[PDB]
Amino acid sequence: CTCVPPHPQTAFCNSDLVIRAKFVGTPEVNQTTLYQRYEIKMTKMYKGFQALGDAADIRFVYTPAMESVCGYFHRSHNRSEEFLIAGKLQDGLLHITTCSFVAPWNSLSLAQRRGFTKTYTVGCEE
Repeated sequence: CTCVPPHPQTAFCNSDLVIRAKFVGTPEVNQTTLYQRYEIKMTKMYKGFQALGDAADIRFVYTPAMESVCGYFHRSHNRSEEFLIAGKLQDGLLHITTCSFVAPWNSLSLAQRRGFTKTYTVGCEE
């Protein structure tokens, strides 16, 4: 599972939901899910509008709870730390993996900060 950061063209466009957020909840691990969930202070959505049923259709992240899977090892207790999330939806719930484009906005380019805010949903092609 542990792959290398995949082209944002691919991550932006291939993914069916991308948004910047803060983590403000703990991961719920069912014994009989195969997946888990994390809660997050969703700041703004970049990709998902068509899924933006109401306004906020992405406030938790659903990854598989497997061993060889790429869930989402989240190491951040800061509820004021923003983030970047590339991920498609599953019957409603968001899905992500450590081999999906997912990292600190704050680590992004100012241009690719705008790009994701305006430019990478139609011109995702990094």
